[PDB]
Amino acid sequence: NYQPTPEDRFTFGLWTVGWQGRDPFGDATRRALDPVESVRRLAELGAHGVTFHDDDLIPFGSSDSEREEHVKRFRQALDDTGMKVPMATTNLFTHPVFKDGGFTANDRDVRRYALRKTIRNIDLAVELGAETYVAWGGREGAESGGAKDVRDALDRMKEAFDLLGEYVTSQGYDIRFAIEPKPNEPRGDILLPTVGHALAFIERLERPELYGVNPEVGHEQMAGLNFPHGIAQALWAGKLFHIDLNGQNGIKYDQDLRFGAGDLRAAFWLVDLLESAGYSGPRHFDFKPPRTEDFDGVWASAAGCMRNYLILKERAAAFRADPEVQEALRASRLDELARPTAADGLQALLDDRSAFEEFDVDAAAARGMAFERLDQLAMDHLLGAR
Amino acid sequence: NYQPTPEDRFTFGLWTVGWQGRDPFGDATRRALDPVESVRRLAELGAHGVTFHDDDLIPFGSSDSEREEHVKRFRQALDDTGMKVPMATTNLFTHPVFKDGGFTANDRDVRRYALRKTIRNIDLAVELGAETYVAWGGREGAESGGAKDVRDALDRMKEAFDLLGEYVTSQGYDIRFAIEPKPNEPRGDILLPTVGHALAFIERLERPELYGVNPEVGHEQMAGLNFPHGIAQALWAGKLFHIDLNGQNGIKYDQDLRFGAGDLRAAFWLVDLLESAGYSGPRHFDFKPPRTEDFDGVWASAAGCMRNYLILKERAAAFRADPEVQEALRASRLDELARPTAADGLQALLDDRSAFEEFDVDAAAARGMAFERLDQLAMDHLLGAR
Amino acid sequence: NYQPTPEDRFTFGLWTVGWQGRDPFGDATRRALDPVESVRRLAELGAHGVTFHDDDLIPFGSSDSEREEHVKRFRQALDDTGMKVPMATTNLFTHPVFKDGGFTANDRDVRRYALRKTIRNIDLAVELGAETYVAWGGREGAESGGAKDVRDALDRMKEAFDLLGEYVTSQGYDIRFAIEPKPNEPRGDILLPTVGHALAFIERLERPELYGVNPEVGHEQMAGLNFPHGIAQALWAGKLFHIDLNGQNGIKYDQDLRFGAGDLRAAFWLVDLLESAGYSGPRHFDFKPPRTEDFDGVWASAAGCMRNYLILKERAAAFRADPEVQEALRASRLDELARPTAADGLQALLDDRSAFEEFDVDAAAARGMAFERLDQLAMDHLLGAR
Amino acid sequence: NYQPTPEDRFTFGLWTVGWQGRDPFGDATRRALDPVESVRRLAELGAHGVTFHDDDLIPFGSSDSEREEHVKRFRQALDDTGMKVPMATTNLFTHPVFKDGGFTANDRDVRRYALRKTIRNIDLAVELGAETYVAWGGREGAESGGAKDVRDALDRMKEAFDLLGEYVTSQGYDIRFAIEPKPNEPRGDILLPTVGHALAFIERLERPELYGVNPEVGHEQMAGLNFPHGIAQALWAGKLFHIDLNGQNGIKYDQDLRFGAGDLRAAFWLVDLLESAGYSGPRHFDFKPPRTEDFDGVWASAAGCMRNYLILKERAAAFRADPEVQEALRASRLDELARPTAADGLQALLDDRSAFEEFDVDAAAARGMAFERLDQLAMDHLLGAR
Repeated sequence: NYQPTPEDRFTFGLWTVGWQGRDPFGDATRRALDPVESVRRLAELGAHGVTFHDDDLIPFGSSDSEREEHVKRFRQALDDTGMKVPMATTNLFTHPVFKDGGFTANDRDVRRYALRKTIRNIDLAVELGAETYVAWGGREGAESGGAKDVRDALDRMKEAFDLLGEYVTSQGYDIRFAIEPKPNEPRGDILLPTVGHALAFIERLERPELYGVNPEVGHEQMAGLNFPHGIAQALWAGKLFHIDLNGQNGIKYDQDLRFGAGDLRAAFWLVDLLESAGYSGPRHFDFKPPRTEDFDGVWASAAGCMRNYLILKERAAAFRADPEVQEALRASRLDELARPTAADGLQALLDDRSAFEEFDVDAAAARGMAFERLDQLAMDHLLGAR
Repeated sequence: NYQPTPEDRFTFGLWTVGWQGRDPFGDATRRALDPVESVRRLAELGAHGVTFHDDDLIPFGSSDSEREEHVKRFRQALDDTGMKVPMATTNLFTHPVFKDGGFTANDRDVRRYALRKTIRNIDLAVELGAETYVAWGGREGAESGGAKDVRDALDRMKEAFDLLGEYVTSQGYDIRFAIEPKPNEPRGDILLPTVGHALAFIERLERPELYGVNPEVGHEQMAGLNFPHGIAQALWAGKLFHIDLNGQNGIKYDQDLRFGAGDLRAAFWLVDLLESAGYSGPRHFDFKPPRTEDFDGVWASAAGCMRNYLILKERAAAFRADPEVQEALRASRLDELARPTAADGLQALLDDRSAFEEFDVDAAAARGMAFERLDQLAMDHLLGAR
Repeated sequence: NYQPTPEDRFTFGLWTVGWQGRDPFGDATRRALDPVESVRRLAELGAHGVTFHDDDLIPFGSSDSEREEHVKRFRQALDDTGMKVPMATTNLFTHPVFKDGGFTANDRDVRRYALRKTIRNIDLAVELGAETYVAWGGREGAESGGAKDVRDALDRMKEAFDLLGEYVTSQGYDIRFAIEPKPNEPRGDILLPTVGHALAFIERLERPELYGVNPEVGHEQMAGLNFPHGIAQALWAGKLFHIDLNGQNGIKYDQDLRFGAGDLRAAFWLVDLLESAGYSGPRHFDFKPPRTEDFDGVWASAAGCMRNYLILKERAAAFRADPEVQEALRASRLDELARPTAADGLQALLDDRSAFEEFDVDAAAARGMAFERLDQLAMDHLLGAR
Repeated sequence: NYQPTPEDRFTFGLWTVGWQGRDPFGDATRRALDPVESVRRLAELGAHGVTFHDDDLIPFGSSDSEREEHVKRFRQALDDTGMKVPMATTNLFTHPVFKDGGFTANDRDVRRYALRKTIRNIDLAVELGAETYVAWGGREGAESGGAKDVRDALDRMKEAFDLLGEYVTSQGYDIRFAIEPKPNEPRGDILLPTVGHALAFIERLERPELYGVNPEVGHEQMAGLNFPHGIAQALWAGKLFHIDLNGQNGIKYDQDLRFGAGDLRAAFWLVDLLESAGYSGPRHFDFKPPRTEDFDGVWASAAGCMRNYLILKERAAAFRADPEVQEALRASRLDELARPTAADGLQALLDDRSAFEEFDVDAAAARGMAFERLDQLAMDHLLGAR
């Protein structure tokens, strides 16, 4: 019954199950978790792998020798379990030095430090086998309009990502970058606030082929946007390098609920899209077990993430396989949407009286779309009520 | 006393001051305006020009004699007043035939009709002098997840815009296209919901140089986004072809308040940005005088749009000219933000011990950013307490 | 399979299935529906009854004779089907005379007219057997801060509802009032914007026992609030006289989706609460079949409303009946929440060292709440995956 | 030059200027402030007084010697400066023991401990001169629908507040309670989420005269609500015991910006309302200097709160005094709104043919409301263009 296996490619950040529960108005409720324990317990739950910020694995300010010992212990646990590390990222948001940003800090010396800290961890990520290096610019932005010249900040952002691309190209690394957009929190407004803005920015990088997006369910929903629609545009662009799964109740603080909570119908359509499109990347959960929970609740919440994905996968597959649903899709002309509008070309369209002078507007306007019957078939499938 | 004149390039849609007050819960409160009267009244208020949807000028279904008569009357008003027509657009949203979209309707015959209706109005727009042709895909989208395959819809949208670019290129027209993003309303979710999504889409068109964005204040605010930040990204990309100005109180239905209402501070930072950057396009008001108003109130509301822009322009200019503000900008290191992070190059950065091995993290972290003093100077200037 | 029956007390407004599809940016897509047809078709679907605004049943401006004929036809259809009319309301929002409100219009003559129009329809509602008279003040409010003195408007609101209470008391009618709060749309902000504000206002009426609330799913979700939580406070207060069911995707324009769409998990917890608490009033659907639909889609959407309520009722009943769920509720101490905190009294609490001086804060802080396991049992039940 | 003085009754929480900058994504950026220093600095800026949570003054877990020493130092600072303490509150949200609430924790022993912690601090508040005791139930609520039975929780909340009212009555204290509503954060949904819900709850307490509200600008705006409208309802009910002033950009995480930031127009209408109505309580700033700031920025931010209130007070006074505004208010019939609708009584209204049979609906509907001219006069005054 909806048991995950490592072939499902479910992954978790060390900082997810390891979140000690410190929140905007509260102290930690759980003791710290050894990454070695997280690797072992996630393996037992059926996960494929784990991910990390540099500072999750190596305490900030560690000597080279302490750093080697921390990585060695972690690698031993990976070797013992067969767990993978498909993605890594840099923490450029917790330390006070990054209070005005890393790559777009107004202070130039901070921008240079942020790049050096990142480059060091790209090397570590490559040693551990990561295929994707995520950048979440949580401190890039402003609370007030005068504090940040956004055109200059975008220049600095581009410069930073261009330098990082030069680094991985010069080193011959087979790792690619994924930009994680977020609209706000912790800054009043964050730069590159949605999947759209990030995709647009990537097209102006010197080596755009090296960069994609890492969209997160909750982040897009914090702007009230349709997450499956945004994922569709990322897939259409060839840029869905990674994805972050969790739950969110619309427009409020970043909740990081387990996947399936929040907007359940959006989670269904998301899984339908990922599976139909053949997305082959990690299904990464960037969530936080609520601080009400003890460690039994931590592992229950992590298990729930994977369970809900697998239930939704089954229901979406049943929906698509149902001949009654296929009939409803045809009745609603979803198949016709895939036909080119004018493969006959511009001149033929202009010459086609059936497209204007002889187009029966009122007859076309009278055609029902049959979308409600289609959506109720989807609801029936989601709820197992067919 | 903040009197607008045609040099200010303020423009209005016929459908703005001409809105009869119908809403989904309410019947019209004002009689219809003759476009000729709107042109004359707007000219008397100091406007530079007007804009139109095809259906605002030419009643839908008009014979070619009626269409000719309507255009001649409108042209005569333009000739009498000296009013310009810098922009036009197609109504692909009011008539029931467009209830599932124009360019991305599931029905192919509707997609072709939408293109032919647009092409006809591009010709008229060019005749009347428009430099920009706006596309607002208000019916492109869905209420339910199964109703629209967004990857197929993006293919159809690209095909449509590619054909339009072929048309203008083949005719030798100088006009360019501006895509108007909106996140929702009237569809549950609209395709290309933000400036970012539209900018990203444009980069995948066959002739991207022919396309930019027409962002609207209220649209981006309906997603909770920072409108000046989005305009900055459009300017950074070279894609701010046109702009729609109005007011909105954050995340709720599309209010179309007069410019300056809604988020007043955001309006200040917007005007500062447009004026600083040297934006030279129309300052177009896409707003609706509330239906509480008679026609005296319609013209007061239109005059208020321009008045508020001019007051804000003065305050932003005073802010930037103030020596105390120039000092505060230096204190907050806005000058450092404009400097390249690493013009010495990647290898020099990697070899620079001051950027990592010898970087004093705690000394850097102790530096205040002085953003609050800067913002209070901005507040003082906005409110005329400076 | 989830077939509704009239004993389920499902009701629909004439204006729901009869919505012709005119929306903020679009003309009607469907012809008008005869109320007699709506009564017959809703009866065939298993509905219990219908509801009406005065102007839905009797065209505004009808003579007494036309009014009698319209009501007679409608009553004949009710008599032929056994359908009931449990609720009625006044349209004080469509006609331009109400553009600044009915009961709180700034113009005093309009306020008096609004009351007379309402009183006439209370008489009709009583003739048709309505137990609840709903008041939705959709035009009560403002777009700008100077337009409406809210303290004076609340005085006028109270005066109006007090007069209506005097009327029903003097006539000896066994009908009660239900105030429908909404936060915005069509006004920029509406007076009494949530269930809370309406409950608070009712307590200051002269005859509070005559007044309750008619909360609507989407209305509370347009403020981002938790609809089941608000319903719980209404039930706690003894004030849930009626309820309006539909769907809404969080904070945007009022979508009026069919019940079950929008926030599906919130719909589950709502049905769980209504059924557990023993709510015995109508389950009224105030929804609009989307304008994409023909009349087959209208009736499908209406059927879907009832179907989704019944599926959710089954899943919530299964959840509560599951001994594993009951065990999880006890593990999370939901039963302990029902114990009085200090039925021993204030003095005993102050004297109880176990409540302060000997309270082991760290032992209590270490107790997990087990809420995630409980919520995953709820998810499993909702999706039929137990 | 808008200098605050103690006559203005501006107050600040120790936790405001004392916020060290920790957020869920970030470590502290400022060292801890001695409350004695905060009292002295706030006095130098012109503040009237300070407020505190128990835990801000007395480190949690302090012995009675340490508690005594801390209170004496604080009192000495109050005596030295003349600063008052008009309000105090209990911290029932930071410590992990409160992770499921204080008064509505599922565990009864926690509910009793929360009450005892509150009662102890009521005694201290009264000793230091507080007239208002605030309760912000930041942990009362849930992330999931099964975790909290809201009807039982409201019973427990009423029981707690009833006991507190018995305590103050039994001791003969003059202090009154003010409930601070908030819709979410740190819980997914908080109980009593808005001013309306809190006002409604108070009416069901045993001694309702002892309880009012402490609304906070940002809290109501986090639900998209109109804060001046909510304050008007609290004033109408006689329940505005205290008020918390800050800034917020609509629906997103709790930003706690300085007052005047966020929604500037709403701040103008708020100050107009408080001053017009003769509100005589503290003007309390519950804000956080952003973590980008050093201590010079902390004091600049605090000074800016008061400066912005005073500028707005001047502009609102100028608006109301302007003869042109008095004319515009008459043109918009704000005077008619203050007149009773039907002081002649129900029977006279029913018998008045001018209110119905002879009411000229279309003549009434033709009247403009002149709200746009009125609002532009308000804008002109706010911006000092008048």
